[PDB]
Amino acid sequence: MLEVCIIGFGFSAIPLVRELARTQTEFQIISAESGSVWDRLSESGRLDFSLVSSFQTSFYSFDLVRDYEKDYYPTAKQFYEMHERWRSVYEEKIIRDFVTKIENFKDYSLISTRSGKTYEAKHVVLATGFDRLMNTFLSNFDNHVSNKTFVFDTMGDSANLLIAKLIPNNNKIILRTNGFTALDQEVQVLGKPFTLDQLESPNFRYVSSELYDRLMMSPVYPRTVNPAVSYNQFPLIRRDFSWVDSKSSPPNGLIAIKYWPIDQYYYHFNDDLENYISKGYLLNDIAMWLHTGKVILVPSDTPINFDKKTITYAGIERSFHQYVKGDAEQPRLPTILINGETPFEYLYRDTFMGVIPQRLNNIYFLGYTRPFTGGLANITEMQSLFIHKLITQPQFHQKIHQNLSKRITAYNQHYYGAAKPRKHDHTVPFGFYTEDIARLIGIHYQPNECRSVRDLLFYYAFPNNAFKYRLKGEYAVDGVDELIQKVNDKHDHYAQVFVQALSIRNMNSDEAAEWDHSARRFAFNDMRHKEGYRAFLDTYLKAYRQVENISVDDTVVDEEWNFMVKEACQVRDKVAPNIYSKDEDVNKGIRLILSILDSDISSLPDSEAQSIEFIRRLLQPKNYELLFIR
Ligand SMILES: Cc1cc2nc3c(=O)[nH]c(=O)nc-3n(C[C@H](O)[C@H](O)[C@H](O)COP(=O)(O)OP(=O)(O)OC[C@H]3O[C@@H](n4cnc5c(N)ncnc54)[C@H](O)[C@@H]3O)c2cc1C
Ligand SMILES: N[C@@H](Cc1c[nH]c2ccccc12)C(=O)O
Ligand SMILES: N[C@@H](Cc1c[nH]c2ccccc12)C(=O)O
Repeated sequence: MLEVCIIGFGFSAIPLVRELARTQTEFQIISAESGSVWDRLSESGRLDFSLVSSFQTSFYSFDLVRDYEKDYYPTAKQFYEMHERWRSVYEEKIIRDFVTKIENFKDYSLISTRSGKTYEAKHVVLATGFDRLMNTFLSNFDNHVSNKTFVFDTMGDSANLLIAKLIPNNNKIILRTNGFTALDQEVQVLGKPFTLDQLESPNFRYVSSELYDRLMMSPVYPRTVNPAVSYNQFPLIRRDFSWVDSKSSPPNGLIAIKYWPIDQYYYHFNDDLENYISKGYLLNDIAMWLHTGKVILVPSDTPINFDKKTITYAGIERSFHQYVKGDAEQPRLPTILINGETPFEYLYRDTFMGVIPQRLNNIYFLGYTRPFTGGLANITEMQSLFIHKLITQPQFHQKIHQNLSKRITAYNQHYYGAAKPRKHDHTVPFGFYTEDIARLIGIHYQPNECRSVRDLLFYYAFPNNAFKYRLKGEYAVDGVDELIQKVNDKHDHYAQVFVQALSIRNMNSDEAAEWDHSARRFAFNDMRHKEGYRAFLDTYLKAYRQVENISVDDTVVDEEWNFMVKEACQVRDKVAPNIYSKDEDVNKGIRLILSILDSDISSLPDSEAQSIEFIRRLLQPKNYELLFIR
């Protein structure tokens, strides 16, 4: 009887296959001849874009230990080349066929295929990814479209990439949406670049709910009155968050687009622009699009005629070339039959950690948990360890399964509360999920085992990337010691992030929101850093057109668009003329922290002074309990 069948092999399955090979666990992979969207994109020469996620969060530990030198955003080409390199390693273990049906029995499954070949396996892992409406726009994308009006009903990373590609052809862009959360993918800390995933310090949730809520939520929830922030200048960007019924923030189910702010884009790419564009570094600054009117927001119920293909806004009846109905992702699951008869019904919340379904025996889901920020790699690497342990260690399998239903209820209570299921329930803060799995497996760190201030920075401020949990113990990867060292040396041991928590520990939510926006450049959607880059934008558009052999007349003036922008930007044309604690507090804080790096915590003196009380309390956080684990 085959011990393990893995169904689907692209990106998610890679770390699990690595661990099964290491422990010489008998396994077979079944994966479609057709491959993935990355194959559609490769074949048709449209791997001409870049990830919305950092190298550190997007490649697996066992690659980073070799290949990490600096933080950067990988290209689509680099991500695909890495899939292909791992496929080549394991191709002999891959049967090229398509699973049509799985019949699940008490201790095995029967797997049916398009060819007709059937397989029996004790343990079955699904790593088949998602179907996505929007993939055709990307894979079949036509750039000879010019001066046309596009209407999007949803903002997501796919819409943002499409928009990035349309705008340089003077395509006009209308978003008819119920608001969206956009976040600069790279930010300044005292004029050094940090990818946003570097600044989440998620284990601060263990100090308290309320404290972590203040570290994180002012850029998302409409909390500051600062007229510089995109959600004040363009309030149609705001959302109905009335659904949120959890003290865990950011909540499970929050999705965000990560985008290049034009100032950071300029800093990286100004000096070899055309070459950086051809590599896939595309300017996708939605905030700059709103600023410049290249995109407009209209209310969610701005009526439109689908027969005449018209949107009417103010007094112009705008004909549109295309309505984009907005991305929805659904797992590519074959039919699964409970005791080989009753269709399994898939729902994220009814699975433990997005991995273990109820009423199935020895079936696991790998790659169906989506990270709020950072790459999928963080999520699938930890899921792969979790699955590997469940398959290979009956003691662990029994420990998790014995109370599976209670664990799932306690997880759902903690992260969703009373909210009804939503299509984005599968979206999680990466540094809660990785930590959650680490504590289930037992490869977590204990806060009480911190000895020095250096140790508290590593526990609380060092990002919860999967490789954090592969330094020592059961899943240790060779070279993680040197990788952690490089990362720490290049980011001042995450002292800046740590002193953010020190600065706001005494503030209420309104005070922390004001302080967040008191910077010369606050982290996200700072509309003061847009006007200065108008000339660079024109250089960018001409560089984009040069790389993609486009010609269009800006001497040709779409006078109708110019008119609808005015109407859309009315709140902005009032709010912006009304336009630095954080910078100074962080500057002072870092100096203090970097000065006591190697000081013993437990022995730090009594009697700032209460910032020492606080630092000593970090050995005994009071919100450490997670009832789906204990
Ligand atoms: C446009 C785009 C951009 C993305 N950008 C990023 C990014 O910036 N950062 C990031 O971290 N992630 C990104 N992702 C998400 C994620 O990394 C990809 O979706 C990735 O391909 C997921 O890998 P996977 O292995 O889960 O699924 P896939 O890569 O889709 O591989 C699954 C494989 O299973 C096969 N298969 C499916 N069903 C069956 C079956 N029944 N039988 C046999 N074989 C089957 C498929 O043919 C496929 O080859 C992006 C996704 C898309 C679409
Ligand atoms: N804590 C950092 C970074 C940050 C806040 N909210 C976020 C949401 C997602 C990612 C990063 C962040 C800050 O206050 O600026
Ligand atoms: N185009 C993809 C992007 C994506 C999916 N999952 C991700 C995880 C991390 C980063 C990007 C993604 C989508 O939004 O459907």
